[PDB]
Amino acid sequence: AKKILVTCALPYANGSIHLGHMLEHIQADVWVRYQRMRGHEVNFICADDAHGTPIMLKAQQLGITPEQMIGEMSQEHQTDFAGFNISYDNYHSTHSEENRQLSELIYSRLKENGFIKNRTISQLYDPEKGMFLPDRFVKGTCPKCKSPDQYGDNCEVCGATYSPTELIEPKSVVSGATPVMRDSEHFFFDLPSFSEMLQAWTRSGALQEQVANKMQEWFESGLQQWDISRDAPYFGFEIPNAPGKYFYVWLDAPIGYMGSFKNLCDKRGDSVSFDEYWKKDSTAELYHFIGKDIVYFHSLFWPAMLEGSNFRKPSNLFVHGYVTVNGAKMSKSRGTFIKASTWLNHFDADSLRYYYTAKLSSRIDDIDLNLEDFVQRVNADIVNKVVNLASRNAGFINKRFDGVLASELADPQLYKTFTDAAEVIGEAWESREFGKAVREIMALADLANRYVDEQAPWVVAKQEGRDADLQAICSMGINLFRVLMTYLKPVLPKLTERAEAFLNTELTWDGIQQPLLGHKVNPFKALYNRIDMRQVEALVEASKE
Amino acid sequence: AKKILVTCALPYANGSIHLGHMLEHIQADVWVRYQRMRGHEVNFICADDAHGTPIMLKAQQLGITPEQMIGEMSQEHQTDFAGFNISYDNYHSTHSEENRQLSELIYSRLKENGFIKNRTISQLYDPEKGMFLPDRFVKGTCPKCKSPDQYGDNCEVCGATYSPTELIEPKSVVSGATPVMRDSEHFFFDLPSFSEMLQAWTRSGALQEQVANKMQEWFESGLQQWDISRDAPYFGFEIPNAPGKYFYVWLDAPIGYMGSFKNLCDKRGDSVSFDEYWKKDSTAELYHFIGKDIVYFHSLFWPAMLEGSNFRKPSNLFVHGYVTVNGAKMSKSRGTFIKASTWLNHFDADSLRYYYTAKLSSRIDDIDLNLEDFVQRVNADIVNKVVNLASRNAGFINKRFDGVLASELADPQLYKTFTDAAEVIGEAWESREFGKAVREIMALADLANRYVDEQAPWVVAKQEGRDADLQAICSMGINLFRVLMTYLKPVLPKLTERAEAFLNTELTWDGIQQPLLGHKVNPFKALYNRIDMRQVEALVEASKE
Ligand code: MET
Ligand code: MET
Ligand SMILES: [Zn+2]
Ligand SMILES: [Zn+2]
Repeated sequence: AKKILVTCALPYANGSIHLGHMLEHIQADVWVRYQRMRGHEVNFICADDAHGTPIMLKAQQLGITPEQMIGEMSQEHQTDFAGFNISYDNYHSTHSEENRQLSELIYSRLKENGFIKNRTISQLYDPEKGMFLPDRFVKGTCPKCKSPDQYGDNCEVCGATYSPTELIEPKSVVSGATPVMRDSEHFFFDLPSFSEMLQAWTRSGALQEQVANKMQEWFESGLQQWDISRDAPYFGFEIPNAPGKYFYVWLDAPIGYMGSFKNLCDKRGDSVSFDEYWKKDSTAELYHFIGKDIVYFHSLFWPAMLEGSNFRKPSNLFVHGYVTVNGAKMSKSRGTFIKASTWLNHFDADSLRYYYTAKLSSRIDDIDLNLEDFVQRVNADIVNKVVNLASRNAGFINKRFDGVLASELADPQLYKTFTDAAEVIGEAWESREFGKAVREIMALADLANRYVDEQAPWVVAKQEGRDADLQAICSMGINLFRVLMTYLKPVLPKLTERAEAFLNTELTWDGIQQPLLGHKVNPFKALYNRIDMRQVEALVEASKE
Repeated sequence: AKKILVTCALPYANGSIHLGHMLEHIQADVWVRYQRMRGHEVNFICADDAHGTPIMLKAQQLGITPEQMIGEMSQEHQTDFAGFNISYDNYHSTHSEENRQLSELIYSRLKENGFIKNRTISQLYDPEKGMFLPDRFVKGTCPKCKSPDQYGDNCEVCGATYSPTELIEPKSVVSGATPVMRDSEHFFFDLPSFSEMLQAWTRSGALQEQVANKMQEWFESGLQQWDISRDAPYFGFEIPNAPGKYFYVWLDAPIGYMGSFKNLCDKRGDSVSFDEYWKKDSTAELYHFIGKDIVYFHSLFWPAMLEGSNFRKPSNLFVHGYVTVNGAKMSKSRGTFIKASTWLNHFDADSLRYYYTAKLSSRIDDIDLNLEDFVQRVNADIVNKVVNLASRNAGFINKRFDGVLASELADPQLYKTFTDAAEVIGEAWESREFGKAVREIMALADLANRYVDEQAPWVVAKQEGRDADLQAICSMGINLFRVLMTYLKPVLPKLTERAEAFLNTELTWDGIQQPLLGHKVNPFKALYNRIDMRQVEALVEASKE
């Protein structure tokens, strides 16, 4: 029924995808896949965030154009996300003509509407390289404890914090020259002019309660004008009419969501859907899945930019917490800082997808990848509860009954119990209460396994003229599997494909109301194998390096 | 992909085909034709129901063998159905060796399995003719109001109902002798032994909800043993080992479905498909299209007979309501009791096929042939919405562009809108929501006609060096027609043939994904003409007689 546009945050082009990213893209993909199952028109959009000083400097160090470097990271990123079956409809780039034209448009509209201010500021500058320095590119000795080689606004030996202008004997991280303070004109977005609009939006009840609470802290501290320009030398979009000035990365980044959607419409030759989704009167829904470190940009600057440039604002923001491994922030030294590519050398995508999904909820809370629990959970739930219903029953059907399932359900009441749960489960996928959905699905799997145990096919199989009873029991367990794999289809796309090939049918949400009767099933290899702690040790060792 | 066996009810051999029959055979044929379009192996089976007392007596009155009479009605019936392009794979007879052998088989299996009981009953008998009389062949004076010449169990002057044994001064309709009560041994099928099986089948959710509800009324009233024998003199199959006893027509009639399929396999030299479709372990589907007056036989007696004789049961029953003309039951006196042969003297088959299809749905509801609406609908939808797309555009292509269609689509987006609707439309044909399918198809036809109107070919045609624009517009309307005629191909077989000859291509469901480009089309007579109320008055007058 509805038209929905969903995004994940745009990953920086200067680093590889890691499990932190993966939590977000998996969360979003499960939700998107469920929405497609319910018949909605869904557009899942992402892109690399490819601008900024860090990127410019990285390319220079490497001796290649920033364009070449971002082109390489974009392919690396898309290869990893494809390996996790993240079902984007379009994956584009913030460094694109669509994003350029939209950034220029929104800025001009903001400026014509009075929201752009000019003010001179003073910042540390490298006279040798000939560039202003962001804080992280200034180093020197801490003014408090006199420890040398400290970077930016804080000291990693005494913990003091200070403006980098307080550093003793400051040095440019780029060239080693001594930086000096230099004036520069900057352009500022007048966020404060949207305060009332944003406060109303905050109290709507749409946003998560935790996000709303955070926003009240930000209004209390006081909204400020936002510096949205950077001087040359920069890798980004040049500001119209302002030679040597560029849009700050964060101004163009969220416009990249629009740019990626415009690109998809344009490649499809679709001249109507861009305005249908982004004009102020849209009836389409717009959702952004993001992490808690970037909520300020998506909940205050972004909606204000859209309002101020006559576009619709987000229908909701869906925020998730950080990932932890073994309970702690990811650690390079313990080998728990794991890239997405490295993960796929050791385990399949489905396992991590399942694990994260079993833990996620509609709140913001850190999600822990406990590696010991990961093995125990995947083996218990996937191999032993869900896939077991197929693996314990298929052999008999294929060997004794020519792959044909019985003509009637052995236990129609039990089947109805399973199809009756569809409403609560789909409501849980829809409300992002993933943990709740998995708990309902696994309680059904426990009932189906109890059913099989109470019928004892391993006993019926060796007894007298009980061929009919065997076929009935085994068909019954295979239909329960059909239903469970339907509920899990958003979570486990490749196991789902294997189950559809076995069952000789695509799984649709409504399809569970018609059990498979007098139906041929195919033989199969092994639908899902067990994993073990040896594999996890290998993963951790590979990541240590 | 699948193997599907479809039937319509077997028409009695003692009456000509009328519009009531035609509603059913058209419904079924549209569904069958759609299933063939999707690549399934389909077997559409029917036959005449040729046994029973009414038939025996009719033949006697006529002075010809019952075999001669049924042979004549069979040809009349097949001629009418062929005139409506009802695409049977086989049209056989209940009076056939295949049906005899199968009836004898099923009865013996039922009897060996304990389902056949013997009981003596008493019935009115004609001592002069020497035959038991069914209720309709007894006449006399109503015991309540004393009105003479009343037939059977009810009085057409005071409305009373009674057993014909209550009639005053009873007379045989056959000879005029006074009937007397006489005993006779009869054979009974033990329906009640299948009650639990039938209740489970009822609650499966397969059957239409309205049918399920009706079945609960029947279980509530209580299933009874079914008298399946008739004494001699009879026109039917004699019961093995029971001289002078015959199977009741209704016992052998549905076995006729099997007999017709066996006949088709045997004529094809196919020794495997009979068992592949009728054995208990079949993976083929079996569907019976029937009317609501015969649901008791198809939903209770039939599946019980098949179970009891070790054959598979129906996959589903598809039930339709009655036909009405001008809102009322068909009336001989108003000339609304219309034979199929008479219809074809006045109108083509396609028109009635379209009209019924636009009204049908997946429920049981009477279908009204409103004659005024019939004219208005066929002219509006067939002539003016669908055929118009071809008739308004072909002339230009043939006269100015040598019958050649443009090398590209003028409006690729609009075309994609049409090919994107294929899923919902095919789902509507498949679910028997015919009315919904036609509504989607006509909404597309409205869009295609709007397209042509917005391009105004009648204006472009008279202007400057706009030959290219004209060819583009006209080719575009002809491709939209291609797509619409594809969706309607199950409904309008002869218009479809005319459209394929014009387009120089067979229409296939997948074929719409490749528009006709740089392609030669042929000239045409007139694809479909308008009809008018004068024709309907003629039809009504002819039927009055
Ligand atoms: C428009 S979302 C940009 C997100 C940013 N690249 C980061 O990874 O935090
Ligand atoms: C096996 S269906 C028989 C139908 C019956 N001849 C009637 O027309 O009602
Ligand atoms: Zn310090
Ligand atoms: Zn009376």
